[PDB]
Amino acid sequence: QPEPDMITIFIGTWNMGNAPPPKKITSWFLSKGQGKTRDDSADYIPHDIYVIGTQEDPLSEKEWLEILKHSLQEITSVTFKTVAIHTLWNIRIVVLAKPEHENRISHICTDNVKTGIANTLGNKGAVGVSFMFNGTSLGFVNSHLTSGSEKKLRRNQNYMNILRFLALGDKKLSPFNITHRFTHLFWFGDLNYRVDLPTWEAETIIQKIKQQQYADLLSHDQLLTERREQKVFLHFEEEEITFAPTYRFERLTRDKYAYTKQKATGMKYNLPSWCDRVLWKSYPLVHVVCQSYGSTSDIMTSDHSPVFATFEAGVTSQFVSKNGPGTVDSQGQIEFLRCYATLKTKSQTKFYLEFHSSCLESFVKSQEGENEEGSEGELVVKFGETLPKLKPIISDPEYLLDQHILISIKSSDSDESYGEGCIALRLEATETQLPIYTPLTHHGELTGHFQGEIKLQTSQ
Ligand SMILES: C[C@H]1CN(S(C)(=O)=O)CC[C@H]1N
Repeated sequence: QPEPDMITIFIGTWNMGNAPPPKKITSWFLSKGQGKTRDDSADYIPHDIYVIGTQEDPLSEKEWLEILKHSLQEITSVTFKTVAIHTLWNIRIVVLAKPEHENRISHICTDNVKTGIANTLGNKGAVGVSFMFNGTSLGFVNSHLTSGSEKKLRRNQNYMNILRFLALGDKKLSPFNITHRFTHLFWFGDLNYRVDLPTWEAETIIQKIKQQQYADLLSHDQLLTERREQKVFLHFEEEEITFAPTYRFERLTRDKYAYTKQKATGMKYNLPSWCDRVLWKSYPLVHVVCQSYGSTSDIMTSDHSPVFATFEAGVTSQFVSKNGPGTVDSQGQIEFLRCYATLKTKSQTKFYLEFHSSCLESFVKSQEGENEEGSEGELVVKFGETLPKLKPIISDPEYLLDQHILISIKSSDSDESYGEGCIALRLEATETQLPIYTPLTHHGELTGHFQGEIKLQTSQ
């Protein structure tokens, strides 16, 4: 039985509105309804992994697990294995996988983050799951962010708290937050970003939705506009939205948006909005293709419609050679030429680099770089030709070209990371000087750049 080089992953997000689901929810898992939907000819083909995010979930874990497994069994005739389930208040994540994957999946981690302080601590936050699938690290975040049209800044703050404090993936990757720890990171939930149009335009918005004319609505979607101004979800992707706003519906129909202010809403309008979203971030030059992104039309127990997204994701095998793992392979090396970091920091301390990768036996610390002034104020940290020669555990190009090097630039004074980025070894050539580049971030915000040249030697 050969190891896969591709798997398909189903991501679902549903705010259930504290109501039990209807007896049939198979349309969700089949990516049927509005938007980018899945071909009928694929209906019996199981996804490799199903990741289900719920918000305002009134069910026990046991109750929801039985509905999800019986749903997938009716679709596929496959009895899925429970990889992980984690609940914070009414925010839940379930990960199910095909039984054939049980011994491909390891290093399962779960965590949660509670967002806000006092007033604002008690029901919003995030749950997450990570694991290895063969040689590929996968992370999944289900977040329920702050509600209300006038709280997009709060949502952006909730995002930064979640990516700073959610403890998933390889704890040895100590300078790196969840936005650098995974081959593929999927972040989804009731993110609660709204279509920011005047309240007096509610009926105009509804008109536009009935005409399936989303263009003038999406131009005011707070997640797209905040992303465009680099306020949130920097270096994440989202598929184009071609489905109607998923909030706020009258229950038991999809014929009516319930937008008017009510005691029950705290006297807030809920203009139709794309609250319910799926985004991802994969390492540079790894295959990831969105194959569906849409909403169901036939699940109406909640004031939200379920959202589905499906992805092709590149995966690698658990590589064994005669040499590594458990030693180096003298035939492999990674060299760096003409390298420099450009940092936004106003501070003047010395900096060194750390290189982290599962292709190394352990992380490597460089010598301090030489600080110079950029022509536009910037701090430029020059490494020239001084960076170490990295010794990968396996030299086979079929392994080494699929790997990545995480970089942290750390202060010599404090040993705190000022920026994190990632470099793909999927080079156009080996034994050849090639440009490399990554942006650097810290707490998910842009803090600088790293650029230079790489020279990769493999056993070929
Ligand atoms: C960075 C993405 C998404 N953005 S966006 C919606 O402005 O943030 C446009 C260009 C794309 N490469």
